[PDB]
Amino acid sequence: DVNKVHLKLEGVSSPEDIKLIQSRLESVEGVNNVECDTAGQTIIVAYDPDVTGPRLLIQCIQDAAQPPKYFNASLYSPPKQREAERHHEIRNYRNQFLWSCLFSVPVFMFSMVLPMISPFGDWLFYKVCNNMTIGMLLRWLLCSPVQFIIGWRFYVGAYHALKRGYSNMDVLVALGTNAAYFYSVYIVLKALTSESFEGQDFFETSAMLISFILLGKYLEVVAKGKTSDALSKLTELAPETACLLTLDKDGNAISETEISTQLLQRNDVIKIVPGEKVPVDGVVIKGQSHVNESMITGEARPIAKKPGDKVIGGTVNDNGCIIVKVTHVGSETALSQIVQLVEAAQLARAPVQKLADRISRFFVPTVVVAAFLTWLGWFVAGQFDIYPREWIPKAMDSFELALQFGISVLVVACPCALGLATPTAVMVATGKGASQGVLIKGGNALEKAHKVKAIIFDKTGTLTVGKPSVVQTKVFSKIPLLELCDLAAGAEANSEHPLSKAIVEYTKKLREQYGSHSDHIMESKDFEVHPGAGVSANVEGKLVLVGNKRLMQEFEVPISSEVEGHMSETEELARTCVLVAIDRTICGALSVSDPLKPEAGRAISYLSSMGISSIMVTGDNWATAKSIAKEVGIGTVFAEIDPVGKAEKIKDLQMKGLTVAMVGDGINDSPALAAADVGLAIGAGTDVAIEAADIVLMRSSLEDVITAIDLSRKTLSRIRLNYVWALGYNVLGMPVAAGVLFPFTGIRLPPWLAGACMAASSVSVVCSSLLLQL
Ligand SMILES: [Mg+2]
Repeated sequence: DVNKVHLKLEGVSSPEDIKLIQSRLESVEGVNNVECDTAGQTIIVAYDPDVTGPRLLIQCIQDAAQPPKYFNASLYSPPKQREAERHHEIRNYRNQFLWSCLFSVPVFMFSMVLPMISPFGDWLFYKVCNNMTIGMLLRWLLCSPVQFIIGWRFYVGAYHALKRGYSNMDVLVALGTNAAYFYSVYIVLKALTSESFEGQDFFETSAMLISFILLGKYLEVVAKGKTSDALSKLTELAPETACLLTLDKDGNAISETEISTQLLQRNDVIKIVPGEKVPVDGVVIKGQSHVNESMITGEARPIAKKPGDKVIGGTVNDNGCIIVKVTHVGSETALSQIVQLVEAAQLARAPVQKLADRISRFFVPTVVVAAFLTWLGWFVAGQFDIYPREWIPKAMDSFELALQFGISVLVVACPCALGLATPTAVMVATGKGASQGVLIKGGNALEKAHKVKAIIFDKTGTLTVGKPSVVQTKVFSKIPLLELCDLAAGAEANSEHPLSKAIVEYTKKLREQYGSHSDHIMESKDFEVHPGAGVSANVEGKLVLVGNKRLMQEFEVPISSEVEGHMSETEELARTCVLVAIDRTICGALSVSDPLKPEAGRAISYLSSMGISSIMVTGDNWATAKSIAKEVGIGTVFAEIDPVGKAEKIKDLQMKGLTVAMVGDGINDSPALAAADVGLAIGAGTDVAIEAADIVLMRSSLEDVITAIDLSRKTLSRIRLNYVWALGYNVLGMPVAAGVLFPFTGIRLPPWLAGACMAASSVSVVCSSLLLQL
């Protein structure tokens, strides 16, 4: 913005308006450079960042607004265009595969079914000049579009492997169509020239290979996962407008209008009405209010801000309008750092080299050498005349038979199920995971999650807490349990702290635990709110004392044994983990804190059983992090870690190998969630964490992590087996294609049971969805 702006005119289609805008901009001094892109109806304005402001430029643009349109100038790009791009890709691949089927299925049918079928089987035998048949010509004409027109991708892939020294899936593995087609053309031409030549064409294999490879590409695009990602959520987290605050106070006149935050500059002021999301980072001039800092800290404790403190863009205040002088804006904001980390992580994942490409790299030389060896062997055997002469078919020589047995190896040795292996395991894995409640967006997660050795958990909503709540209550004030809850609710009647509200819901839970919520309470008078001490309030004229020993002494309440037993670590000194909550008399207290685990302990134990270690990287107090690490069992723990520090930890672990996986809950985790090998998000968390991860967990459960890892392990199994079965019949029929059978048996090669092993291979590439991981 302040550095360079792409002012795209809206509703402008004539160069005269652009020229008027150019003249108006040149009439204003301060812009370093004006790039005049006449073609495109857009203009680039570059100038020194952190001076003046785009508001003057926008006003100058708006001064030229004339009918029939309104001349708006701001950077227009099509947002969430990757969804439409994914639809375009899906339509393109589906229609191309459908066209390949429309040309291949007739070839296969006319080749294999009609010859055996009832009277319409001699229609594709009616001879032409010499021994050219109607069937051969029709198969040629139908298959020719498939080999060439739809094969442009394959030929350009082969030409892209010109001298680079590699054999991808678009090399002879898929170009065996090129050999089969040319051999079939040779057969047809010779039948046109020869007089008996009882032979058959191989047009089936080319069309079938093209169809299966296009199906593999289509299914790969389908199983690639949900449409990339969406960094737009990070920007949506920032406010779109801000209240300009040149209002009354000394050198500030009246302003209250809402101006775009992107248009705000340094040395500006925003007040943020209570209950508003702060636009940009700043330093407060005056004002006391609590903010829900979660972009950096990640927790939900209301941080109190007094005059002279700072503020982080994205949070919401609740205790009044807090005027703030604007600090660093734009690319220097903390949210900007988070965003930049996100796209740096996104444009750093090199796509995994498909095992199909590796095989084809180490399979084409094998096939070519094998075919050449068969050709040489039969050529030698014919030139030295070992095998009987009558073995050769009519009108053929030894060299022709050698060529036949050589090209047979090339035709049979065609993967034709290699591209169908990974897609038709990833799809089934994703479906079964969605059934189990583990939605896995992207197959890349499927292949990279099996080798995960380290996992990194987060604390403020990932492993421990859904929302703060009370645990481990004991009788206090030497009063009945129901009337304990009576005191609790009576004290809560005037306090509205988030911990106090959690006490309200937990008291309601106790009430319904005693059969049902018994009636209601009396109002608490004298809501003094003693600083430091806590809530002191006359409940029906009786003073409840939710607060520490100072509040005990201000009402002259004694001290007892447990008073020094239940805080610090979590349950060591000050009688309640995060609060005090004694009420009027002393007999005990409660244990308001964050929840511990619904299952997390056994999940971590099972993860350690499989060898995957766990590391905790939180952004909370050291004491709580140590407490949780001791409780659940995580050894390594890091506290007060910003998202940048999380990314650095991921980078260090990755540099030590041991492909990592982060389980995230909120804004704090997103940089590491994108920077890890695979991202895990808790469904109960916020939208940005759901978006930034690769394996979102539908139901909030740590056991979903082990389900995902187990699913990835079982899909890395049943995929090497899929590759084995895809190599399978082809590599086992390579000897049959070569000819080692004709010396022993009488059959040379069944024309139908030569290409009709790819169907068996395709059926053998089938996966069952029975996980049962417990
Ligand atoms: Mg958290």
